[PDB]
Amino acid sequence: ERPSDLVVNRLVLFVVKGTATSTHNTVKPLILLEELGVPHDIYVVEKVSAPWFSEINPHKMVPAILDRSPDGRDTLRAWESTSTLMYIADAYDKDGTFGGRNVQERSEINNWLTLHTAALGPTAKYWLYFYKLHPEKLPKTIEKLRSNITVQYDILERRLNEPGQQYLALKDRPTIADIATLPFAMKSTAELFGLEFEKWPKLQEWSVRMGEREAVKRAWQRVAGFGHGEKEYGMLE
Amino acid sequence: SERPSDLVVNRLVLFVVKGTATSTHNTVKPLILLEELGVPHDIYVVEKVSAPWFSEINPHKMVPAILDRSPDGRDTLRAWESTSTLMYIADAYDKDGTFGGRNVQERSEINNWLTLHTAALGPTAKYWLYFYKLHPEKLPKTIEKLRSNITVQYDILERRLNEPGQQYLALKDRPTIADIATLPFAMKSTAELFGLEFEKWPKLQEWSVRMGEREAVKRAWQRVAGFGHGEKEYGMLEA
Ligand SMILES: N[C@@H](CCC(=O)N[C@@H](CS)C(=O)NCC(=O)O)C(=O)O
Ligand SMILES: N[C@@H](CCC(=O)N[C@@H](CS)C(=O)NCC(=O)O)C(=O)O
Repeated sequence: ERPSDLVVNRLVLFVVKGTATSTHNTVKPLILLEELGVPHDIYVVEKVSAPWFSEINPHKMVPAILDRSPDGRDTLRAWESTSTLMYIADAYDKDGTFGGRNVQERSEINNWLTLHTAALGPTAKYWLYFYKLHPEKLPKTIEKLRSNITVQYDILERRLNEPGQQYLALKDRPTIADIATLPFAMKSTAELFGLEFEKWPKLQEWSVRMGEREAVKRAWQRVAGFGHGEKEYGMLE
Repeated sequence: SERPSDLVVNRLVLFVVKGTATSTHNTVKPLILLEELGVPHDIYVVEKVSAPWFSEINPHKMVPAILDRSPDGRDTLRAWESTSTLMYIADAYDKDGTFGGRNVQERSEINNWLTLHTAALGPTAKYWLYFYKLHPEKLPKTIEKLRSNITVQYDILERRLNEPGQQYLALKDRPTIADIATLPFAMKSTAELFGLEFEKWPKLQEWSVRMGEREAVKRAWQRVAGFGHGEKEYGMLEA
């Protein structure tokens, strides 16, 4: 049984209470919702271990999405941050502004999106797990994961040093590849990993360029505040 | 840094390495979809993924990678990361959405189960193999935790395949690029390598056999094992 306040009249983005370490994945779909101006609700999950939530996301994490299918026949779900970006782009990015307009654009977008999904994303998550959450400290494992993060920054830096390559996938504009990468490739996160972000200057310039976008600013503000307003958990007003 | 003499792009070129039990579980993924769709393609066996010319194709310096002609045939494009090679082949060659998804509903579940593999089981399996075989020092506590995380991913797949009529991971009716991406890390041989009893996940085992019975999957496994063991060891294989 779902909570009484969980209804799907539009896209519902599932998040947790905003903290330094709880927002770096949930901010990704929120950035794209803000960029495209998609109507949406915010549901603050008290416990991702709740049986009702595992029916939405079997991996028992945020972000997750419930939405009405375009024909209204089904309730659709998206879970895994990369999948939430793919879903929003499919349903709402009509012109492929962030999803890609043609096979050539999508070939590069999917390369840099998947690189984050498979390499930096999971490496960063395992680094955080062993550094903070694992009952035993395994410094040899932590150091190897930190080393792997620097290799991923090296790859992103190489790409952004190519002539006229202002963004990761396309030269001209940011895509879901850029949105997926940003939260794990910015000064604050680099400092958490114990890295000097200035040692990747084109990657830092790129992170500031993305950070100056109004949709990205709004997304970061809102994800920090969720659960700290008038309502702590459930459907926000 | 100059491309080898025998590297030309007159059609889709799939970059692989010499076939072994632990060198084919990512390269087999695009090869399965190519065989399912009957896409014309060449095979290029890379001797050293560390070679500068190869890093210009895949900056992550791994297989699989693809070079192909653009739709209009005037330009060359690239796909790298196994999940990206599946998304590209589906975009360029699966116009009926048989494996890529025909509508927003289908693609929502395809992308959920494809991304779950790309983010969770795939990278966890890769880290497991790295610490087990490749890392200069054995870290058994790390290896054990990664092995435990694999069993959690198996539990999720088992739950999905226990749902009424859910014959495949994403769609009830047919396999998709989600199923193709998952199969190589969710079959008896790979489970045995991880030191797991695959029988503990009966619906997952039944699914792996159902996928394995497909003629395109049989052709992919037989071919990927042989790359680099034929009359030509490295470079562009003769079709
Ligand atoms: N692979 C997932 C990871 C998401 C993730 O790590 N979410 C955290 C943010 S706090 C979570 O749900 N953790 C809550 C918990 O398990 O306590 C993605 O990229 O979406
Ligand atoms: N995340 C990548 C991983 C691919 C991967 O692990 N590739 C290995 C398989 S052998 C590789 O290229 N190794 C080169 C070598 O050492 O021969 C994907 O899913 O495509």
